[PDB]
Amino acid sequence: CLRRLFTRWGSFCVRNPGCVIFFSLVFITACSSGLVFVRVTTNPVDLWSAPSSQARLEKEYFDQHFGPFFRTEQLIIRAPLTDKHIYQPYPSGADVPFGPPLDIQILHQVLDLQIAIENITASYDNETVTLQDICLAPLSPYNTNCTILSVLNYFQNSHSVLDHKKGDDFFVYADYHTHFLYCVRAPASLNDTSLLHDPCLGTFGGPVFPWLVLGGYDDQNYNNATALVITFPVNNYYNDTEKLQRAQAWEKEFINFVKNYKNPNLTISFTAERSIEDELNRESDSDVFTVVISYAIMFLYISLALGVDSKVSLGIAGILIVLSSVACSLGVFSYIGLPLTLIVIEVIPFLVLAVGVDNIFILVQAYQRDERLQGETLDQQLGRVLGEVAPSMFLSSFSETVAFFLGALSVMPAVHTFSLFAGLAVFIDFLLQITCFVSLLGLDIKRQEKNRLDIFCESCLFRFFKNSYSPLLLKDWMRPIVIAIFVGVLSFSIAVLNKVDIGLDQSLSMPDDSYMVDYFKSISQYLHAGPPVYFVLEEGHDYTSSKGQNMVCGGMGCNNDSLVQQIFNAAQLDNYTRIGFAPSSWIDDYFDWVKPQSSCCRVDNITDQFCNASVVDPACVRCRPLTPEGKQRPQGGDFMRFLPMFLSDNPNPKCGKGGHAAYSSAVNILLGHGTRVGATYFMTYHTVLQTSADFIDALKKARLIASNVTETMGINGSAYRVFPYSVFYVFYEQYLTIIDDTIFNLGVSLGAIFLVTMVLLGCELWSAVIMCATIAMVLVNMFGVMWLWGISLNAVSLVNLVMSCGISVEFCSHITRAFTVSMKGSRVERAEEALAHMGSSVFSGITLTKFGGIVVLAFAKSQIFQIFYFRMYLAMVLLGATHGLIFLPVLLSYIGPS
Ligand SMILES: *[C@@H]1O[C@H](CO)[C@@H](O[C@@H]2O[C@H](CO)[C@@H](O[C@H]3O[C@H](CO)[C@@H](O)[C@H](O)[C@@H]3O)[C@H](O)[C@H]2NC(C)=O)[C@H](O)[C@H]1NC(C)=O
Ligand SMILES: *[C@@H]1O[C@H](CO)[C@@H](O[C@@H]2O[C@H](CO)[C@@H](O[C@H]3O[C@H](CO)[C@@H](O)[C@H](O)[C@@H]3O)[C@H](O)[C@H]2NC(C)=O)[C@H](O)[C@H]1NC(C)=O
Ligand SMILES: *[C@@H]1O[C@H](CO)[C@@H](O[C@@H]2O[C@H](CO)[C@@H](O)[C@H](O)[C@H]2NC(C)=O)[C@H](O)[C@H]1NC(C)=O
Ligand SMILES: *[C@@H]1O[C@H](CO)[C@@H](O)[C@H](O)[C@H]1NC(C)=O
Ligand SMILES: *[C@@H]1O[C@H](CO)[C@@H](O)[C@H](O)[C@H]1NC(C)=O
Ligand SMILES: *[C@@H]1O[C@H](CO)[C@@H](O)[C@H](O)[C@H]1NC(C)=O
Ligand SMILES: *[C@@H]1O[C@H](CO)[C@@H](O)[C@H](O)[C@H]1NC(C)=O
Ligand SMILES: *[C@@H]1O[C@H](CO)[C@@H](O)[C@H](O)[C@H]1NC(C)=O
Ligand SMILES: *[C@@H]1O[C@H](CO)[C@@H](O)[C@H](O)[C@H]1NC(C)=O
Ligand SMILES: *[C@@H]1O[C@H](CO)[C@@H](O)[C@H](O)[C@H]1NC(C)=O
Ligand SMILES: *[C@@H]1O[C@H](CO)[C@@H](O)[C@H](O)[C@H]1NC(C)=O
Repeated sequence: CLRRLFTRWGSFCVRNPGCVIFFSLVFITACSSGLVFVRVTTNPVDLWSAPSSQARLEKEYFDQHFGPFFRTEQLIIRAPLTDKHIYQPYPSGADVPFGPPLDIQILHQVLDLQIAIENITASYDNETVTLQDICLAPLSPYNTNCTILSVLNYFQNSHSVLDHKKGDDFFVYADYHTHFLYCVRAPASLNDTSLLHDPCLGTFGGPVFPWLVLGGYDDQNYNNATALVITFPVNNYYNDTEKLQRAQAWEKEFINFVKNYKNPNLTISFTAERSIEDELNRESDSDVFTVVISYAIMFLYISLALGVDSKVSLGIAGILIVLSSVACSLGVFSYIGLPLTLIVIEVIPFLVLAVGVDNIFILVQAYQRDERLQGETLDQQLGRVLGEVAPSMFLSSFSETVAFFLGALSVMPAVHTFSLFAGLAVFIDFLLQITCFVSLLGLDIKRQEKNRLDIFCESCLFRFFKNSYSPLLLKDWMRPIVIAIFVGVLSFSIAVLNKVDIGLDQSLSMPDDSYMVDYFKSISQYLHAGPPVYFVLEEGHDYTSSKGQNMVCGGMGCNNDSLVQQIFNAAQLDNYTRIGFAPSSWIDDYFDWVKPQSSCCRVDNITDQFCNASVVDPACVRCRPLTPEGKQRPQGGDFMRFLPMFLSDNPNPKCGKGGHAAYSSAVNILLGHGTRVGATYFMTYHTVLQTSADFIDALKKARLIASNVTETMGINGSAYRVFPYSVFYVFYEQYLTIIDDTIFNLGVSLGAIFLVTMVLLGCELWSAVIMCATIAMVLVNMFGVMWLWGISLNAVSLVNLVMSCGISVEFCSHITRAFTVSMKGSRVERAEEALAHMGSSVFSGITLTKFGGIVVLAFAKSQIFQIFYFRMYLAMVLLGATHGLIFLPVLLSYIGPS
């Protein structure tokens, strides 16, 4: 029935093209104003997760816990121009070798670099900002020393303390070797056992553990460390931009300072937590010219290869109609308020250009092959061609729009934002193609009929060769061979289906030969500990009874399966349960603080005030009596009576490290009638983690210790849990269920494609099943290609897969319709008619995107662009072409109905 409205509409547009072009331009500039209005695009690193996800919400809770995770400005450092040197102690019999950067002079130089960074000045708001302004100092205003995890903090970042040398002027009883080999064994002691009782604490960033500062060593022999680590953590507020961009300005200042540091005895490696965003922005800028020149080639082909009489202005007009559809959909979607990811900016114009050029060429070459008959007015020729061809363009474009508009049902944000734009852009494309471009075609027909230079204003060469191609490869000679080869290759891709990869390799996602590739190679080469993991026991636990404490605490007196104990046992088998070390426990150190034996806690005679551990007043008595009931862990109120005193005491040589030092932010204290210990974390670290697989494993198993511990706890219903949080849990959680999301997405596509292209084709089941079955072949073979060229299954590749099928509809759909409706007496005859009539046009929506999908590789060296976008575009152009224009005519010659 569509042929009546299509025909009288073609005659209407041919009649009065002014109304058509004018109105359609009111539409075009109407929607395209939202492009200039909102224009908002999203680039925050939240692009790889949907809100209200598991890891996303857990990130919220940890963002009330200790707030945001700090930004890490790190330096992996080493000395190439020094050798080992051996320490022979006096006089006890043993020997300890010392690695290359363990030489004292190299340590001195590293301290010079460290002090050079310690006062680095950046200017924000025409003001002054140092590292002291942005670093996180735990203690304030007492001891605002910046947290710096370097080995030199064993000597308090001071040369005069590094050059202690107990011993007469011949023998050495204790030098830096000794203090080092004692601190890396008890790095929270304030008194060395021998050397003038030097402290192993630091300019307090904290008790410096040797995994955060030493690398390349072996097996608890820290004395052979081949590369030191200097970690400046800096506060990283998420809900504030003044302080954030302050820290970022200082970070690029740091990056430039390290890029320009002359020291022939050192080989550095560095990273500020703004390095990856800045280096990705830098990365996707070298190949923009190459994309533009690709589009230049494609537009040129569209201008010349249509049909000094040719269709140049026509091709330019169709190009502008496609771009008007793109900017129209972008305009309306920005109007309503929609972020516009870069993936969309890359995938959308290629798609809308392929579909638009396909419909354009179908219509134009549909008129060119057509011969009028006697009294044919332009209404009754171009309305006839429009009624003859428009059902195919409408079938394809409509199935595509309904399969892309339906792709945005999933939760993955990239494919969401993409598929919306895809749907509306293809629909507006078809509308500006059936309304405006028809009245644009009749006018070039008039121009060519009046004989005025078509640049200044039978069946050509290829219809011949298609007519020669069909019978040779459609005879019963070839007819089985095609099913043989395509079913065989299909089975091959089914074989390498389960053996395909997942994730983004860190070093390849960077412009090779940046300052970041060296960092990744040298953290795989040296470092011994990954990003910290915080084990959050949510608010609501007791913490104030022997039962409640035995559920949580570790070591002596507490249960076998408590939180700390389970984290520690999992730290034993660190190469499986990705968790590296024992957990920094707040309650375990609190119990070793209020000890009546260790004089760390003393309260006044009546005033009940905490007594500074260095005080001297005979009125502070025991916080807990040494009565056998007293010399015990504080159950009940006494707990809350002394916990805030612990979370205030700063390090004292007559006591420990104090609670303010490390656990002041690790323990939330809610003053609600009258004191409680809600929402506390236990911190440890995360082994290696040098590939996407490693990250996924760490996520799985850390959450496994989570649910596992929460099981061993007496949970009243499900109130609170014990979840783990690291920096990366939000980004590598898509891969936790990408396959279920792939299967679904593509699946829904092949459903929509199946529904429309079956009801649109006269409720004919077999035409659909054959067509979208061939498209399923396209996608499975596409996964085989993914295996062969080694591309991954992330959000980008999945988006390009959905779009890949949506573009395969443009190959198989037109042929399927052209065969389904025809009155030839044979299956083979209708196959030749369909393939010759439509295949000659479809192979002009192919050659342009191939000749662009060649220059795409030509000048673009970005590994992500060359491996993902180029090889996939190529894969779906060649794969789709060969599956719609080679196999499908054979499968239809076999099972195509009559
Ligand atoms: C990394 O450091 C390890 C520190 O323990 C070290 O083991 C130690 O190796 C030295 C080698 O000089 C042994 O010193 C030995 O020197 C005399 C020289 O004749 C030998 O006869 C003896 O074996 C003597 O022990 C240390 O004794 C040894 N330390 C211990 C506790 O056994 C590793 O060899 C170092 N490895 C690397 C790759 O650097
Ligand atoms: C998990 O893997 C770790 C490395 O991936 C591994 O450390 C490596 O293994 C041991 C240290 O335990 C050292 O191998 C050493 O074995 C004996 C002592 O048991 C000594 O003769 C030598 O020190 C020998 O080299 C490796 O040097 C060490 N590698 C590095 C880079 O430090 C862990 O031990 C593994 N943990 C478990 C629980 O298996
Ligand atoms: C925080 O660090 C500074 C230096 O970074 C410490 O200053 C040192 O003070 C003691 C004197 O009592 C000596 O080690 C040196 O005179 C200083 N060292 C340097 C490098 O200047 C300061 O004491 C630290 N603050 C606390 C509370 O420990
Ligand atoms: C920064 O401070 C250090 C001492 O902490 C000093 O040696 C250096 O000259 C200072 N640099 C600038 C630019 O102020
Ligand atoms: C900052 O302000 C001062 C005077 O207020 C001016 O002299 C200086 O040029 C400003 N800084 C920059 C970078 O323009
Ligand atoms: C601990 O170190 C200090 C140095 O400040 C020293 O005075 C004190 O005697 C040391 N303690 C012991 C028990 O040696
Ligand atoms: C390290 O380099 C400095 C200057 O670059 C030089 O004075 C010193 O001698 C060097 N030390 C070694 C061990 O090469
Ligand atoms: C803790 O001890 C019990 C015996 O009381 C034992 O059965 C259980 O396996 C232990 N837990 C772990 C994690 O080994
Ligand atoms: C502290 O108070 C008690 C009250 O029983 C008193 O006996 C004691 O003398 C007081 N402390 C001093 C140093 O006087
Ligand atoms: C006790 O400690 C605080 C800070 O730790 C310090 O300011 C105070 O002076 C100390 N007590 C005395 C009596 O000095
Ligand atoms: C959790 O794993 C531990 C092994 O460490 C075991 O004691 C406990 O039974 C597990 N929880 C459940 C619900 O199986």
